[PDB]
Amino acid sequence: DPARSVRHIAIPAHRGLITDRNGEPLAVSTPVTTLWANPKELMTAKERWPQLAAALGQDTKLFADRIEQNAEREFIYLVRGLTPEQGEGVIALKVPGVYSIEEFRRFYPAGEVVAHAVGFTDVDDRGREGIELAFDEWLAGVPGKRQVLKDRRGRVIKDVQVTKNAKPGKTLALSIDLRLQYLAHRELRNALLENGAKAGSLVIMDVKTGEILAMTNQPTYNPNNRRNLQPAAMRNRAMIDVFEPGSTVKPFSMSAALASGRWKPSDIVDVYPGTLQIGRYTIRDVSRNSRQLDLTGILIKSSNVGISKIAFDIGAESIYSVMQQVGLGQDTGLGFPGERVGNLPNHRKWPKAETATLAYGYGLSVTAIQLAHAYAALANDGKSVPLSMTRVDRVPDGVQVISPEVASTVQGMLQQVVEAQGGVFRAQVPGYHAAGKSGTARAYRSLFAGFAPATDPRIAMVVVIDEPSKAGYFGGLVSAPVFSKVMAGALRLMNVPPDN
Ligand SMILES: *C(=O)[C@](C)(CC(=C)O)NC(=O)OC(C)(C)C
Repeated sequence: DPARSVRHIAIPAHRGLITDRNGEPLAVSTPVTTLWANPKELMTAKERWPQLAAALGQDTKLFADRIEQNAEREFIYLVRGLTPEQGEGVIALKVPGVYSIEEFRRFYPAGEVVAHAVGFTDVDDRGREGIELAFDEWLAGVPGKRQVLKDRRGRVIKDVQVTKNAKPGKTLALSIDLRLQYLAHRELRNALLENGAKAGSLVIMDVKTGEILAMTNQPTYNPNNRRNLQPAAMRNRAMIDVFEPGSTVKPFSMSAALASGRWKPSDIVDVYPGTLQIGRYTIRDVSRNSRQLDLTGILIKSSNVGISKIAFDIGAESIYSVMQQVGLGQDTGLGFPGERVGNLPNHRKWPKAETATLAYGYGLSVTAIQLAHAYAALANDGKSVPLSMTRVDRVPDGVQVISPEVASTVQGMLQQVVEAQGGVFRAQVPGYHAAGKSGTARAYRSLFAGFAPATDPRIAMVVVIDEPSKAGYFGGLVSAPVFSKVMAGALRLMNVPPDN
């Protein structure tokens, strides 16, 4: 057993600050006090152990058994993450082999409000979830190195040389606007309990820059106190969970129709008697007191029969292509942990049943992020700007995925869906023209997807509410009023001029 030893040891680096887009702190590394011990030294001072046990709130017997069972080790933790006062209280006992060191611990000042986006670090300040993990290399910095001389008990007797200084991690500014994030968090929360709903997500996106301005989910958790949390509570559902978008994808079906050369908005479809058999299967409308509807009316009344007949005429392939081009069932490139691509199925032959289901948004699966990104492209005159979770100063070129005229026509139809008699009037945003589409999917999921202001769009938004429990479960009743409140608040905070 050696009389001395020499060891190159790590100098930990200070982890980078995560901020919102305006520099509001979301994740900050602050010094906590850690007490550790060298048992080989403790073993020389047993009369001090009970005083030490007491100061640590430990039973004297269990503490003594712990030191005895570790008699051959040079390192154990006593307690991690005290205040300096708490440290100095123990250090005042002057117990041999007991030492304090300051180490960095993440604090999350907004806690539950941004937990799913920001994620968290382990006790070693390593990014283990969300942005903390996705940008770990950026935030972590580079540990330094130094050479210590240790005596026969592994006690540090000299600092010989520093070979490398630590390099701190880098500041990261998210795209999130904490002001919009708090507004969404609170409104989605108020909505959940108003409808006795299980779970929900809300996404707000900048249609010009591709930036995620808000991303909230219920349920949530306090990342500063992760003791006894539900595993459900930690899911970033907006990126992690996939659902059938139902009627919210009808604007893409319609984009394919207006692009085909075969359809204009004042064209007519006969949807009487509100059902359509195709062999074994029957397509069914919620409301079944219509015969002739124009394409705008097909959206206002959300007629499954109407969108299905259009889809038969233009063919599923045209609709599939629009949905693929606006990013449905495609990688976002965000690289967020557990992030889902979902499923936009393909066929060589599209039979009539698959053709109809695709057109009204059954048999495909998307994330809330994806559905928001598609509404952003439609709102941005058919140009998709690539998605960002980080502040965008230099906006990359977007890709024209829907012709500008077709996008402009579908925008106007979606404004009528909100503004017209029989429309989703609860989605109306006071002072503004707004546009979007309600959806309901299967126990129900309640959807609203929209953008505003209609005259020069700035913001796309998706509200998803899981299993509302009141007699009203339609997207137009459950999700639309949340869209209204949050869209109103977000446009005021962003100083967007009233267009109505
Ligand atoms: C759209 O979401 C559709 C396809 C039509 C609509 C009500 O907006 N959803 C639908 O038909 O929902 C149920 C009634 C659950 C089938």
